Amino acid sequence: PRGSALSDTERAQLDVMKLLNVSLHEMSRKISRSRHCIRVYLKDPVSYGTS
DNA sequence: AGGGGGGGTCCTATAGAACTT
DNA sequence: AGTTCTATAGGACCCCCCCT
Repeated sequence: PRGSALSDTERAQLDVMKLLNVSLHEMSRKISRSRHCIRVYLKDPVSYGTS
């Protein structure tokens, strides 16, 4: 895609951050990733990588 | 028309795998 | 090293707030 897929770490952060109720926008800033990936992934982290 | 904050959409090249030399 | 492939990351464009 336009960028690399999410690393286990990145996705790991994302999981915690969500737990912390961080905002999408802050999340991106935090790990320098588009809201887009972040969004999609959190909507279903499992399904990520299933293609 | 900016900076900051929150949230969408959705086009579109390309990551990265599978393959072929 | 090149090919060929397509689901997907980027980020464009949108909505709404308030302000050194």
